[PDB]
Amino acid sequence: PFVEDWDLVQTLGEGAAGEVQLAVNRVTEEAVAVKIVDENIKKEICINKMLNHENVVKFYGHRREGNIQYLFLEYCSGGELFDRIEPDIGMPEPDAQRFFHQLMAGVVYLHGIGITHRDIKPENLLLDERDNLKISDFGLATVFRYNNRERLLNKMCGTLPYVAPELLKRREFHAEPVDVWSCGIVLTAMLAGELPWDQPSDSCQEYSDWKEKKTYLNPWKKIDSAPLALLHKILVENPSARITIPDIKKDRWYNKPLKK
Ligand SMILES: COc1cc2c(cc1Cn1ccnc1)Cc1c-2n[nH]c1-c1ccc(C#N)cc1
Repeated sequence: PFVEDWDLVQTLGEGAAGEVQLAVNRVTEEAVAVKIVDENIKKEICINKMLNHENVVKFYGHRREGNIQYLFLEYCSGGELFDRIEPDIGMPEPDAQRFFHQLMAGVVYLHGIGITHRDIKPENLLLDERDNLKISDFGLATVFRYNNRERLLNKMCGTLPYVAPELLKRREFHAEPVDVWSCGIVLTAMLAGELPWDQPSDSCQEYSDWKEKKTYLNPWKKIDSAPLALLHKILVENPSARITIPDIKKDRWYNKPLKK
């Protein structure tokens, strides 16, 4: 008895849909995160039911109590990756490499089952009790591969400082290079504690400086040559020339043994 009863003990986050609360089981004391949402929710639930990976936030189930949708998801006691990034500093390079390895494992998993996240950012990257990175929030996610047939995307979504330039310049684009680009912006943020530009467009001076290879400027001047050589391959404007994840796994810094 009472094993199905949950107590809402604290607010974890706030969003456009509603709120995220820490729920504790009355009998077992198990902790879960409950997403309270007042077509978009139906797709999020269907995508979440497909997921089963150690670097993806677990989905336990859903319950509709009237007009309110309750999504039962993994509680990650380490919090957001965002709070591990010290403004204008970043974090120790070995910590950033380990989180980047875990982020790649998660993204490889999603792309392998034909899912694109479309909003990778440190706010959506959570940490469990052992600081294992978990990809979260599949509210903007979509199926880009079905019956081994790829479909090109055209919808404008994500967060401007993390979006790939093809999203702003092209009518249609491949899904996988978009997620790779956002992972490169996350890596920049982890190693420099700042985002390189407001958006990836010619009108943006910081973006033009990068295309002109002015790496003597911030945030690039704070980043060591080995991770910076990887960022030069990820943050490539043409998505067809941008490095793919199998080639990121062969990168020199990606395979560099690091210890604080
Ligand atoms: C342990 O600290 C946290 C833990 C967690 C979050 C924020 C904090 C940070 N925090 C602590 C108190 N208020 C905010 C958000 C979250 C946490 N665990 N799980 C989730 C979460 C899970 C799924 C989704 C979705 N979609 C959104 C959030």
